Amino acid sequence: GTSNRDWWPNQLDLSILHRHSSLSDPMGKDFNYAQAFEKLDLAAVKRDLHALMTTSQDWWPADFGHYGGLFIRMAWHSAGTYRTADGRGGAGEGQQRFAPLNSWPDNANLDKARRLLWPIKQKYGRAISWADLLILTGNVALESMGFKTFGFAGGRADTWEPEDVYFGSEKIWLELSGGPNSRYSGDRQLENPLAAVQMGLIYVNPEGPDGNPDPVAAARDIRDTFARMAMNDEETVALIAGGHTFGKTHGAGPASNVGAEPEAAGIEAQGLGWKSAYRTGKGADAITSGLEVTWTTTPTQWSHNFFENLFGYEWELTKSPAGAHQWVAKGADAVIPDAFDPSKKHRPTMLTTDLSLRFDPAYEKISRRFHENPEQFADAFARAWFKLTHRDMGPRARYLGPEVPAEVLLWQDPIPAVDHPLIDAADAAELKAKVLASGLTVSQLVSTAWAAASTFRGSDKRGGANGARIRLAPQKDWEANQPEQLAAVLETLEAIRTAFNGAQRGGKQVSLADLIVLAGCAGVEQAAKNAGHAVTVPFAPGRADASQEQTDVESMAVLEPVADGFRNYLKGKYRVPAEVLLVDKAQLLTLSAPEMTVLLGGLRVLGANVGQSRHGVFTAREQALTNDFFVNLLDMGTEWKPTAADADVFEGRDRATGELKWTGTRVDLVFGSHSQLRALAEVYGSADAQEKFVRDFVAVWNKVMNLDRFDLA
Amino acid sequence: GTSNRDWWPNQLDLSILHRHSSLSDPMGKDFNYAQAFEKLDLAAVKRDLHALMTTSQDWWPADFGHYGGLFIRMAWHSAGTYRTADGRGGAGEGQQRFAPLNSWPDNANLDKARRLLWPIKQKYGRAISWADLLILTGNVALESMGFKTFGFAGGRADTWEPEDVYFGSEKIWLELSGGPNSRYSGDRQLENPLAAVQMGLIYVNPEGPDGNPDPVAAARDIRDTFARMAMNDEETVALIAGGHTFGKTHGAGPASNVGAEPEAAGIEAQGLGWKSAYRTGKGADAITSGLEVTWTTTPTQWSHNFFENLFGYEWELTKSPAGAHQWVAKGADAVIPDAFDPSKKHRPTMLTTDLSLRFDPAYEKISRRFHENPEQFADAFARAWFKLTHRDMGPRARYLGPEVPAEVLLWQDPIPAVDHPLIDAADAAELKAKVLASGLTVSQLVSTAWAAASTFRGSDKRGGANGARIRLAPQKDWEANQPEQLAAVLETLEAIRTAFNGAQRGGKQVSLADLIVLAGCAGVEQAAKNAGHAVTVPFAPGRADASQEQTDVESMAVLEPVADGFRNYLKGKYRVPAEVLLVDKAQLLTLSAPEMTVLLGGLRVLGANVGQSRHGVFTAREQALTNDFFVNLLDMGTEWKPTAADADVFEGRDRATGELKWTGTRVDLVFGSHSQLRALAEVYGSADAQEKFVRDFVAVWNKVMNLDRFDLA
Ligand code: HEM
Ligand code: HEM
Ligand code: NA
Ligand code: NA
Repeated sequence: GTSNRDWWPNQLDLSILHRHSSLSDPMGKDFNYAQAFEKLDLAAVKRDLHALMTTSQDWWPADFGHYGGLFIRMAWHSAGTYRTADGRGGAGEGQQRFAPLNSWPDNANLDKARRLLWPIKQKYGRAISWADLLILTGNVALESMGFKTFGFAGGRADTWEPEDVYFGSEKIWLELSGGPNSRYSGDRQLENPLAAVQMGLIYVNPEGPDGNPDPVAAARDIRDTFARMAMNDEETVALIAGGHTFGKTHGAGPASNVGAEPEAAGIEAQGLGWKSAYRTGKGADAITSGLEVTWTTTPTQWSHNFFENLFGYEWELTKSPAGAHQWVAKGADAVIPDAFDPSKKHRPTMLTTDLSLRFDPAYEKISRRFHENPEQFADAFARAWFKLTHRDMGPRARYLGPEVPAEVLLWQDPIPAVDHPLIDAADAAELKAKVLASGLTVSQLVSTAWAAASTFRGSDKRGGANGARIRLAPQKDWEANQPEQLAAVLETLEAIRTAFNGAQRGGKQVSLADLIVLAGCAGVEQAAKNAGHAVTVPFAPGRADASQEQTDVESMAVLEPVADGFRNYLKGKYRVPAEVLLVDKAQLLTLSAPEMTVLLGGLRVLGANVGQSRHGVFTAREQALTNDFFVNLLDMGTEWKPTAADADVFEGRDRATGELKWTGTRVDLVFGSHSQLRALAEVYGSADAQEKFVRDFVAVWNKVMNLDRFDLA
Repeated sequence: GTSNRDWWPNQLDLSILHRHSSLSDPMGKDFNYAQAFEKLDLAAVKRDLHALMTTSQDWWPADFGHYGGLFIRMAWHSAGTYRTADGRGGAGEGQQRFAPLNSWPDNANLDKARRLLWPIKQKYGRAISWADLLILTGNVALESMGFKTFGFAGGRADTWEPEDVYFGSEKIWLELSGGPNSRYSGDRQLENPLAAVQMGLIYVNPEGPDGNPDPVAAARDIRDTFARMAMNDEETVALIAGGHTFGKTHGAGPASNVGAEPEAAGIEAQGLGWKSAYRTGKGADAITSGLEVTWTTTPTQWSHNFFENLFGYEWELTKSPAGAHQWVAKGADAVIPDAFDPSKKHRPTMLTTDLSLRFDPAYEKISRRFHENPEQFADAFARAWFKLTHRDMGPRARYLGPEVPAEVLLWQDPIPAVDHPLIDAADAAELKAKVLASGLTVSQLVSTAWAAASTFRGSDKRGGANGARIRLAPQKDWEANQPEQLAAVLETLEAIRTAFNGAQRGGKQVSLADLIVLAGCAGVEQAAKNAGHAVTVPFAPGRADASQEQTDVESMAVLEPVADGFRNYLKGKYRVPAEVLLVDKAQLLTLSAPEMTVLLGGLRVLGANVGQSRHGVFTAREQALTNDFFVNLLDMGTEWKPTAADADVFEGRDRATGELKWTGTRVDLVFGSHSQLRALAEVYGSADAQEKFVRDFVAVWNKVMNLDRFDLA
């Protein structure tokens, strides 16, 4: 059946904005996962998980009689899809159970792991999500095998369809670099937002870069991809050596024995895949990666044997029984147990990427320190495992249950507790009057609150106006934020704040974070007034102001908007057309297509464009809240053509006279071109739509101002 | 960006069940189109339309100073996508304005027609939908040019994204038959559910079959395609000759001058397409089809000049200026006016498909009668134009406004008015108890109500339990409906109904249509009781019973379920896998994926399967409403394999012992295979889900019972 995608493969896809509708969700519209989890008997779940560890099923027998290693890998792959560039991937939505991740080569036989968990899932039902369960199982595997974890939070609600994520353009699984859709260019530069070296891998190739078994060059890939997953050298060493303290890899015969991945398997396979024709196809005969490595002398117990082995032997390149490059210890005795036959032992072995931890000079120093100070290794791995598994959960206010660590960690972008009375409605009215009397314009107030709030992204729940980080490095310096204008606004707001706070008794005080948002609201109110309309913009206080020391500057860089169509801003020239970037941004903001439409048309007329560009400002009453953008965009009296100087800027001329009326970008004009966007624009550009426009604009404005407000949610 | 569709192109697509979410809809949740339309000043809209007809715009100048022909073609194409096989297409959702239809070759330059209507759309806003306005505009065109229409109903609510429709498997626009994705097989047999001869055409090729200019062979294609749009020979002749009384075709130069269709055009084209490099690119120079024919001496006035010309001349094969086959009148004078140059006239011309109306012997008889009796032609055309434009609107209860024709037409599947008091809640309780006391079983009651209600399809809003047509030909004899069992159930219900109605005073009576549904409700309540759960199933009375004489048996054929996975039924063997047919059925029933899942699992355990097949009946307490289907399907203790006899039937055996536990079809096992459906099955197969399962099953049951209840809308 030929589809619109087939006929017009490069047309914009809006369906990403209408994912996760109430239609596809089996739960009632009022289901609240947090409330269900809070009633879960977490202790009981953990007891059942402990029991499961050594309850081997014949259809996928447990290595060494303990599923712990398999489950640690499962949990680490759940979390390991995360990219700091967009916040997408990670463990937080349980996406390992849907396409494409359920069938990525690097997730081979994790289908078995998840199936082993169905009886527990079934038993506890909606009170524990798959997403939480995959991580909790990892934790319990560690604890069962003697490693004390740093903690655990619940609260990852399940999702019910695949996430729309760009994982790369290759059309061949595991394609090596330099192909027609290469994710690499130049001196091994990985394209943003990707954080893996090949299509269908979690981070790097365990044989080495493009299969070349060089630990030194593999280290480079490890460092780059782990950095793109928010991990530094210490965390990376701790995680790799920590993980590979447990379990084994599987490569007992040739890979050609392994059949279809789960999404390709027959219906009789009932959601499992990679059925293997090699011997028994499982257990002692398992084939997963094609490597056959067991790292330690006690693969089911926490030990310090990983670094003892790494440093205590010299290593020789060899091949697994499937033909994959791996390393064996020169001159070693057979000291490593077999997973199934107590009569068999094996020499120590390592992956190319394990050797990276010794042969990369920077890793070597950390690895040696961990070898010499095993308590440092244990603590670092515990902290890194918690970060790995929680990095996409967002503010600590979302963390649920009795095992949440009290310690506040920098990567959580912490916000101080509020310890004082909040401003009330009378106060908010007084502050808005003061803001409007200061001389700050509608454009300034709306621009600043937009800049503050629109850093949020729902993918990892980072960003937003809480914290007033717009006043700190690096947000205060971002070009999209108009640093000089922003400075002048914040100076004026801080003076208002100081005078208000100085007049209070009790401990009542307003945060700058709140005032920035309230001042935005006043701008929108004033804009509606300018247009002859009474309007009320909702405002909820309770934001607090974070410090610079609570704000990791390098982590914050990934939130910089290098494209924000809502301010008609593009920092540079990208391969991806700007209207595609607009929809991407709308998706991060959690906006539907109607919300995106209404919001952008209003921001244009309120003066939110970077640099006060006239592009898309289709009104003769700037700073008045009207539906002018839509009415003028859709006027057939105007003809549009790209400029000679710049094909991405368009001029709108009177069709009869040739007179220039407007200019616009791709982001502006897509609303008059895309057949679904234009249908939305028509609703807002109709003669009966002014009040609808205002009300819908206020609603979406408020939505954006509240995106990070999990203290209320 | 590589997508799941790329990796696994043959996997089932559920996204067709989650269209039309509240996310994509710009109107509020409470918007009611009928409420808006009923307050429209329809007379004012018509006056504006009338003025438009002769108000030429320079960007698309009106032929003969009158846009009437253009708008008639627009409205005919809006309606002309309709297929009776599945009810998809038609004018009822205004899909002409979205992909792919907005960019089909046969819809070339209707983008201009719709753009001409934006000022009126804009003026009246939400009170008239695009869907309604396209049809109204065609009516006003006809009226303005002296043709009396049969009437008009409003009430087609706008939609906001493209409909999922299979329009064929060709990968090239207009591909001639016999290609690798040919829609023809055998002796020119067009594949169901298609109703056009080439990809991107409305019905047939105006040059002749695959371009061969033979009117006799063209007539075969006309008859076949029009029949597949629910039009018989008289209607077809009336419509083609009626339409081609007006306006002209456009083929003033070569088609290579014409550029990208709208979905492929540049952003600056602002939603229009087919920009032409030929001379002025419009008006006298227009190119649309490539044909250049003007049918009558007064293209802007109703006349009987089409048949005067068709029969008064002999015709010679010639070529348009674009090189298309068309026909000119031998020996004729220049009597046809030019569209722009009042000093030029032209000889009469015809399409190959126009000549079909004279050279096909059956058409010729009707054409001659219309020629000799043009009042008969006008009436037939009026009636057919109404049918064409309303055929997908559903029951007459949906028809809005002051111009609805009072005459009830057989094709409307009419339901008699109710002229008596309805049964109340107590009455319904009495009747449910009487039904259960009769000895009718849960299986009989559920199966019967399912059979009655589940003929509905939301594509054209035909079918459903209203009418009690299950008791009439042909429904009573459909194999899916188990004719002998059905007869015994209906006999028993009719005796209940007789006794109840005989005992009433005051005119109160219950219809059989209502009692069939109420009886099914009693079955579902009893099944819940059998499971240890007391529930009340909602029931709304007010259905009426239609007669055989009010039922077109030939038209009702297309509603026969030849695949109904909800009864594990497949009438024959199809190319399309049965699970794809299940999702198609769910889409026609308007079900989400969760709704489909719940409904199927409950039906299985209630005994709804045709023939009492055990396939999918994964319970040892049949006729109790439990979640056994899901618990048992998802039990990893059971292993599934296709049978030797039939690859589409699977045995489920104990994994340890080999003992046979169950059998199932593809429809059953897809819920344990597809990763999204399995995630749904898990929710309902969880230990906490009994109450949820019952409640959601009752809800979706009631939804299905009420699908055709537009009297309650
Ligand atoms: C450079 C980074 C990494 C690479 C290249 C890598 C590679 C692999 C490979 C190829 C396997 C074998 C899969 C199989 O055949 O069954 C594996 C196993 C495993 N990995 Fe890693 N890994 C990495 C990082 C990590 C991290 C960060 C963790 C956890 C903190 C982890 C924990 C494990 C565990 C526990 C197993 C054993 C699975 C079992 O016993 O079934 N790995 N890894
Ligand atoms: C066998 C069925 C039919 C064939 C093959 C056919 C073919 C065509 C073609 C090729 C055009 C020219 C498009 C262009 O170049 O502008 C056209 C125009 C038109 N058709 Fe038909 N048609 C059919 C049936 C009908 C029906 C059922 C109606 C309405 C009842 C209709 C009304 C019109 C009108 C009014 C025009 C003139 C458009 C104008 O003035 O711009 N057609 N037809
Ligand atoms: Na994420
Ligand atoms: Na339809």
